[PDB]
Amino acid sequence: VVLQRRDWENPGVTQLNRLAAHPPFASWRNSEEARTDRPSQQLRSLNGEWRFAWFPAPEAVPESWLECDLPEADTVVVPSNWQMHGYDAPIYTNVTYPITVNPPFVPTENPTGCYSLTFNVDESWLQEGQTRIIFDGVNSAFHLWCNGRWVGYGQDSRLPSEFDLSAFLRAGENRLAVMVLRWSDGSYLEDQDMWRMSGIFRDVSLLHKPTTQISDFHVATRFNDDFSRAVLEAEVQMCGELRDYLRVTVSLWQGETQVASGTAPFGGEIIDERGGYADRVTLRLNVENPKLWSAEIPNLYRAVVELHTADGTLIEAEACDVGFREVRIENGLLLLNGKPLLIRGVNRHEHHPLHGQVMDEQTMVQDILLMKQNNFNAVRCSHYPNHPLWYTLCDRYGLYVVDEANIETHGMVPMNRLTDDPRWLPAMSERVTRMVQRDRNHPSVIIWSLGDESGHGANHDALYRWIKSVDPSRPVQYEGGGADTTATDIICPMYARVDEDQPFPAVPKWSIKKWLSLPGETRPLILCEYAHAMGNSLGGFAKYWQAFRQYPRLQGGFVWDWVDQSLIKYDENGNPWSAYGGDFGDTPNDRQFCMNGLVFADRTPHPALTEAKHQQQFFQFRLSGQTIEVTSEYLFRHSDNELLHWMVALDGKPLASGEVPLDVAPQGKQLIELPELPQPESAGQLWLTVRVVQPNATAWSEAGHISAWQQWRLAENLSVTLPAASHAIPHLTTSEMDFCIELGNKRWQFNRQSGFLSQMWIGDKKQLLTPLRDQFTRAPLDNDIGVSEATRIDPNAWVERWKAAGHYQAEAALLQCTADTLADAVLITTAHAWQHQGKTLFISRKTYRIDGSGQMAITVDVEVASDTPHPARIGLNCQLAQVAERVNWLGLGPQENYPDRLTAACFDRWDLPLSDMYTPYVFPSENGLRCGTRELNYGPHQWRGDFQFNISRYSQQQLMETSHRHLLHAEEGTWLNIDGFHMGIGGDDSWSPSVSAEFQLSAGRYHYQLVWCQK
Amino acid sequence: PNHPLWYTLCDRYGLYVVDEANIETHGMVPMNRLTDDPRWLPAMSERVTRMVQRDRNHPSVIIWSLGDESGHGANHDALYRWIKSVDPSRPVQYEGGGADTTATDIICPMYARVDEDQPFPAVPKWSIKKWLSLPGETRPLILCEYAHAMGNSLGGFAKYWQAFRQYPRLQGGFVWDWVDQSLIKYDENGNPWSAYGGDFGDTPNDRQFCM
Amino acid sequence: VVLQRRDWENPGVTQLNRLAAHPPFASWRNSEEARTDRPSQQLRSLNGEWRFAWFPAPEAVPESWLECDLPEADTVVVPSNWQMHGYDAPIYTNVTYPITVNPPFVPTENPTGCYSLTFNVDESWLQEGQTRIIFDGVNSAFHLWCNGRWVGYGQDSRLPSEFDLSAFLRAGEN
Ligand SMILES: CC(C)S[C@@H]1O[C@H](CO)[C@H](O)[C@H](O)[C@H]1O
Ligand SMILES: CC(C)S[C@@H]1O[C@H](CO)[C@H](O)[C@H](O)[C@H]1O
Ligand SMILES: [Mg+2]
Ligand SMILES: [Mg+2]
Ligand SMILES: [Mg+2]
Ligand code: NA
Ligand code: NA
Ligand code: NA
Ligand code: NA
Ligand code: NA
Repeated sequence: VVLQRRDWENPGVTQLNRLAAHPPFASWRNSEEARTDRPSQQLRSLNGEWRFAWFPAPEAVPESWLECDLPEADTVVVPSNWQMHGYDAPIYTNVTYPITVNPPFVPTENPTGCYSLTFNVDESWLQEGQTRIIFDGVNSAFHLWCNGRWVGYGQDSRLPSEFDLSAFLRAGENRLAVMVLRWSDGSYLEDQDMWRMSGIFRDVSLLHKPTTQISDFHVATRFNDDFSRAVLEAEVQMCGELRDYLRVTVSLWQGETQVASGTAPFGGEIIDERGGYADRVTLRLNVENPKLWSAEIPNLYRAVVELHTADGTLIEAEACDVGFREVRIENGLLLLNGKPLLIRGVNRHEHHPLHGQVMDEQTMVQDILLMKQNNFNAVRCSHYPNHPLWYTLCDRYGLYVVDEANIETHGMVPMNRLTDDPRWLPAMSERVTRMVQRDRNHPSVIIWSLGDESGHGANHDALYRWIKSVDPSRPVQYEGGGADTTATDIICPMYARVDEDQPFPAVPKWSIKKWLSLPGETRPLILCEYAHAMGNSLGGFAKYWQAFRQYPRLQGGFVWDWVDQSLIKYDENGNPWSAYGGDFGDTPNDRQFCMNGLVFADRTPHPALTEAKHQQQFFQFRLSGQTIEVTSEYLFRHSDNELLHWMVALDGKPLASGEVPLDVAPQGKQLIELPELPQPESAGQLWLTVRVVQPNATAWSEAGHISAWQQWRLAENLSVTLPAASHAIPHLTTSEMDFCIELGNKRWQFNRQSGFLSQMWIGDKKQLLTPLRDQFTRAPLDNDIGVSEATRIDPNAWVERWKAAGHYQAEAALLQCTADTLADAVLITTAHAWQHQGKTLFISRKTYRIDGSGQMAITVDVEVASDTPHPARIGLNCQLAQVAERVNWLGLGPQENYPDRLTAACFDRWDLPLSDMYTPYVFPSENGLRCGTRELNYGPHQWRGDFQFNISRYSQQQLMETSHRHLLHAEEGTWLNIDGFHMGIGGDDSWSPSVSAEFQLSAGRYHYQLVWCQK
Repeated sequence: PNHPLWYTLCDRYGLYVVDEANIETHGMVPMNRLTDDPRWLPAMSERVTRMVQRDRNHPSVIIWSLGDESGHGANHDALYRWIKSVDPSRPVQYEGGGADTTATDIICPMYARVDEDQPFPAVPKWSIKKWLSLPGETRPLILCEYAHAMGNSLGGFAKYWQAFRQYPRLQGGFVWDWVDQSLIKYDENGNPWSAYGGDFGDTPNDRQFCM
Repeated sequence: VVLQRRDWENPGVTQLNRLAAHPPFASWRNSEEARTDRPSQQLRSLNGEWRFAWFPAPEAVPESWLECDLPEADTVVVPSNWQMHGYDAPIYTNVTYPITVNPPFVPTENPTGCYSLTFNVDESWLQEGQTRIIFDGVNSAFHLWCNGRWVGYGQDSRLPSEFDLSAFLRAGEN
């Protein structure tokens, strides 16, 4: 009947013989074990070495497999995705379905994974009670056999599927056979923007329950107006024979102290004309002055639910962590424990570069520590229920969670084709209902989400109301169909900009500030997705946070996203490298769009992470005279693990410093008076830097952790002293092809045909490998490119506008190149025009003044045609002959920063190895810029002025021609790009131009000056 | 849902119709055991949605009903909202779980009395006059069933109509019911007679309660 | 598959291969006929004399019935309730379920009505278009075969169940 019914092509069949969903069970038979959350003898892991065989279609699986192991099969670790073992290719596609859109049908060629296990079952498990098997995650559908006999079927890749094996098992040795289909009717609701994989990728376990058992339990906490009193309400359901002697005790523990306890027989209150639930009981416990749960202080109690006889014989105990907190929306504000939240959120997919979509405790803990260390307090489970341990860790470490149903139909046309179709309501309903049934007792879950990018259909409205009816304790959100539909309590747009409207027909993305005040609108706004962190991105991040802080009903958002979905591949030499879409032969694919993270797949931070940390700081600062004002944005805690370090420096030279403990009440202010600082010995700018340091280690951070910082300019003393007049005069030598200038052991050469400095000598060693030339382009960022491809041009993308205008191929044409000998200097004057097919794009006019001190002063004046697309940069570049170890600069750093992403950077004296001056984005682009730089040092060279720079072994050309970082080769010498001006990087999204007007180079005329010397 | 011709005739002759989904779980303990169970939501959804899909163009249909005597469960709320979303042109009513739940636009009790309260726990049947003015209550009241016309009955019928006429928000009701459910049997002489519960050897049965 | 799956004891299966519900259709090929609500040549009644046999359970139904009329069957009027023809007793109960309350299961003794019809289909219906069968009311669940081949399954006694027969029908007798 199995191959004949084809249940994986029927949205009316999502399971067969599957047990009801429920909160995490362990069936403890000792109450103390339940309290302490120790392992349970009744819950066994079936994880480890299994048997696996791959087949092209279910029709190709031999019947012998049901009863006997296939000799050709391999021994593989489970949980796993079989693409990660190389059995077939993972596919990266974004919107377009990885299969033909023909609901409910999938392809006849349907990769089929045949898993099997031979394992022991102890006799005690079969004499009495119930033995069930739990598959936490199977992608995407499966049939189950036990000892050759058919058990059942399950769909939904992201929630547990449980089956009763009581009648199927024998004492001693048993064999499970699992046939896992890659594609099913379930796949139509699983079109998330991620790698498409398959297999048994979450834990497998056996659970023993007594016949008379706790089958469900719900925990609720309600409060008085000031949260000084709480009632814990626990509804408990049983299965088995009802008996007068049966009791439930719910006890609440704070550590080893029992705080409250309730005991009752079964039999609920009257519900309707037919009575009540005889198989249910509700316990109500009073808690005075409850310690409240939040992301700031994740206070937890332990609830123990004991099923027992009147006389005190335990039948079984279940348990959970309890966080006392109230989530509600009032007067248009999302409140936690009566206070308005500011969501410092991030979207997080379950991704490992080696193990695919299999999650482990270590990786989960790594992510949480990094999140909190970078001032995140919230996470969205994009876009499916997570591995059950995730919620446990969010409960205990303290993160707000949006729990999201595994429903995404992005690739449908229109997007709501299935979600507005009542035929798909049953499949949809199970993805929502079984999520709520599983996760409703986790305090970390504060908001339910109906899924992602599935338009808005009537099925959403029905399921929205279902959740509101079953769980009034949490708001329900959903972005589909324009982010403010009748199926959402929160306006939750994706990539809506701060000030700029994007008025798409039917689904406009209004300016978030404007959206709040639309006629009739009263809801809070929290972006489900914003600041698309794809490659060199997060430009304009500060603009969001300024708006979040100014507007009460702008309550933050979730960054897209946490971790690059790159996968490890190996080259001919067995060296690992990071791969994206298309690198596995997968086609169609969406290339590097799988990498949008604040961190690399191995959890190394992108530069953007520090900008997020700084903007999401919990302390705000103002300076007035000698007074620093510190304001706390904590809602609940006092600053009892914080001290303020202050430092004053003159152009990087430390002048004074000190510490002051912070004592700020939540949302309070502290004034700190700086001591009178002695005036500087010399000329320059004084800078004040403050840092908030955490003296003590926490559960989530080490001692000395810096949580916040800020900088101000103090007094500036402008240099008025003239440099000592030298007695030497540079000597000009002229040929037909060159102007040469000599001073001591120094020599400069200007090519009279090109009009550029072609060479410089110190002693008689060449300093340049490539002449010093103007540069108006950059190796395009992911944001510059957008969705543009060679086969499908998007003429609107910045890269295509520059290409079509001829920016990348425009050649310098010399207009003027003269030399004059002065009193104590040689003056070279040049003029160039960059042209494309008769059109002059840019004009550059320069003077180079070389004096008797050996300093070369370069003055640059650029004109940009008003009708050419604004250029990516206005600067100079050259390839230096020198390769030096260190890069030393006075400017913004230490990390990579761009004009619209530099708030996190501090002005100071920085010194890094050359390799740190390059950011290894997996898709190579312009990278490693540092802005606001007044002095740059590299080997013998020093440049002074007010510029942006990057410096590395890779030319802009190589960066733009190479599609993977592992294929980059260090070039001879060092490429230096020194810009007077550089365009913003953008990132509000990565599929339309997102660089704000104020960060585009539109001024028409530009001026900058540089001094080049040897030190 | 009725035979399709019924709606054609109500359209043409002129009767207001309440179209009711084929869902009644009266015998469950408690009455909402299935309708509050998410696993029965798919079966229930089809009985509601396929009714609306079939009958939504009939002018005679003025109100949708979610079924009858199935308590009040979360499945009712889900389906209430589905209809409200798909067809804003008709109010949705449903009596289960106390006749004034979040799954009904109309207070629609059965056998609520005019002046006399019947304060059953959980699901009281208030005096219809008193029900209207309960704190916070603003909805119209139309009994889905009243005046149980079993045998020699309809005593006090005039008391309903006096109240309907006096109170604007008391907008009437549906008598229970139109036609005796008796079946013809034949005796030894071949003579026809009217039969009720039990007369076909059917047991357990509810005797003359079908009339 | 039919007896093995027991679709009538699974609330997750309420139909198989059933077409989407819709308002009353007649597929007129003339606008004036549609306007006047006059009969449509494309909508045919199958009401009348059918073949019928009663069984105490679906397990008691012989395989031969799928492809050949059972000689012991009677000719009865359809639409009908088979209790009104005297094949078993009608049951009057108010609140208490007529069956043991044990969801999703029903009694193993489950009265089964086997209906059949031999009919002709107009030639032009086989060459082009779509031919569907509509059952306006079947109490309480049913499987459908056409010319020995299984078509689908349906529940809900009070709404139409419709099935595409286009791939099942033949020239002449069906
Ligand atoms: C490219 C847009 C049309 S869709 C856009 O794609 C992004 C790519 O990372 C993300 O998946 C977003 O969730 C989605 O809105
Ligand atoms: C007998 C009551 C407890 S239930 C009562 O039974 C009546 C009998 O005609 C009707 O069926 C009503 O709808 C029902 O409420
Ligand atoms: Mg299916
Ligand atoms: Mg998507
Ligand atoms: Mg069924
Ligand atoms: Na705000
Ligand atoms: Na992506
Ligand atoms: Na590149
Ligand atoms: Na009235
Ligand atoms: Na009756």
